[PDB]
Amino acid sequence: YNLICYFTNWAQYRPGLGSFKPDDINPCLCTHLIYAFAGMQNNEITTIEWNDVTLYKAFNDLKNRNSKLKTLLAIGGWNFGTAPFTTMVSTSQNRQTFITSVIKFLRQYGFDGLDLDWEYPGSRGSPPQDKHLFTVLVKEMREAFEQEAIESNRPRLMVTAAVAGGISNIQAGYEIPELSKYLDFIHVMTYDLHGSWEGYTGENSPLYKYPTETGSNAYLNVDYVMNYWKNNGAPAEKLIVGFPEYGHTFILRNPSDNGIGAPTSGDGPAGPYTRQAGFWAYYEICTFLRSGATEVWDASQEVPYAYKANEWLGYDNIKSFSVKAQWLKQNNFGGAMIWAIDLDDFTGSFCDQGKFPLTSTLNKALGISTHHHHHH
Ligand SMILES: CC(=O)N[C@@H]1[C@@H](O)[C@H](O[C@@H]2O[C@H](CO)[C@@H](O)[C@H](O)[C@H]2NC(C)=O)[C@@H](CO)O[C@H]1O
Ligand SMILES: CC(=O)N[C@@H]1[C@@H](O)[C@H](O[C@@H]2O[C@H](CO)[C@@H](O)[C@H](O)[C@H]2NC(C)=O)[C@@H](CO)O[C@H]1O
Ligand SMILES: [Mg+2]
Repeated sequence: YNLICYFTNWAQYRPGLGSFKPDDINPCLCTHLIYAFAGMQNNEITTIEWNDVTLYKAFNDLKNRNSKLKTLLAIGGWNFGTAPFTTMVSTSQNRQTFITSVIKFLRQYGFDGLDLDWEYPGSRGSPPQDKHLFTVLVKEMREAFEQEAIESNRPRLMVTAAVAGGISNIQAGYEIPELSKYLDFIHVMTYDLHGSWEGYTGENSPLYKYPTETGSNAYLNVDYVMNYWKNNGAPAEKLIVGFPEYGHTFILRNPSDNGIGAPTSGDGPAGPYTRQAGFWAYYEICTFLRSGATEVWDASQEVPYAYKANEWLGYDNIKSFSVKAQWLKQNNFGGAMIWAIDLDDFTGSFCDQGKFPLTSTLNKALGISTHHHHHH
């Protein structure tokens, strides 16, 4: 199994003990590290932070303590939008400009591949032709990477993609059978499945549907999304399940109405380190739990929720990570990806569960480390 861990180049700006840079990563936890994000300018890949070149070196230097570790550079992300991708794929010339720039960039800075994070072809303003043009891009990139391996006499760069977990976006965006022939791995974003945007509480990454859910509400679970990809053309061994190391927050309209689906208002509270409404890192979650929040196991969906006064949190913990890791193994998927390692309790000092409690859970369940060949 693979354990793919995203690192974010803006975590460095978080205050106090929230600040996270590549040297804070345990090089042995994951099989692949993905650096989020590069940008694009004039159809060419580019850095975005003033110190990205320094961070790239620190990131790829982690391989000096793990001979099997591979790194990838992710381009795009949610906040990148779609227009630069639409322009870049619109012509063969723009695609070749981009592909050529990617090859030079990855080889110069020490990356083993590119993770395409266009959110999403065919949606959020991207026009319908982009569904097929995304496949064209990925095919041309895979073939260019194959040719560069021949020409440089090196193992070829990998091409992966982070892909939508919402069914409407999947249908509008991806020619799944053709894409799956060319991508090395498909990182399915099986999270952000519920949140304050809906106006009621729900879980961020439930494994299964809630018992009353029907129709399109019943798409909003890991099981359905992963099987949607599998049964529409993607091989299970290329499919990677998304695991969030954060939760979504809500304000209950009435503190006494605190189950799944209870009405909420506004965008949800922000945490002191991540400073974004509706979102708490796992280490921020532990601070909330320890202060007396009521904890509930959502048994049908295999995830926890918690609430205190009018604050409600849908999240993941060691138990839910364990259940979902068992599930992905028993369904023959290729492994797990985590968004993001800088949101785990990396110092071990917020949750009293050891360093990297969530990431370590997956490392153990997926057989990533050890193979010590004796009783443990
Ligand atoms: C691979 C992946 O998860 N890509 C998306 C991420 O971009 C997104 O994280 C958000 O990234 C923004 C840049 O696009 C940052 O500004 C923001 O702080 C960060 N976190 C958020 C929005 O909560 C993740 C989050 O689930 O999901 C994907 O959409
Ligand atoms: C299943 C599905 O498509 N859910 C959508 C959510 O992804 C989306 O939330 C946003 O997700 C982005 C992509 O990961 C994050 O970067 C972004 O922070 C997050 N927005 C908020 C407020 O948390 C929501 C809202 O746009 O829509 C759902 O339909
Ligand atoms: Mg068929």
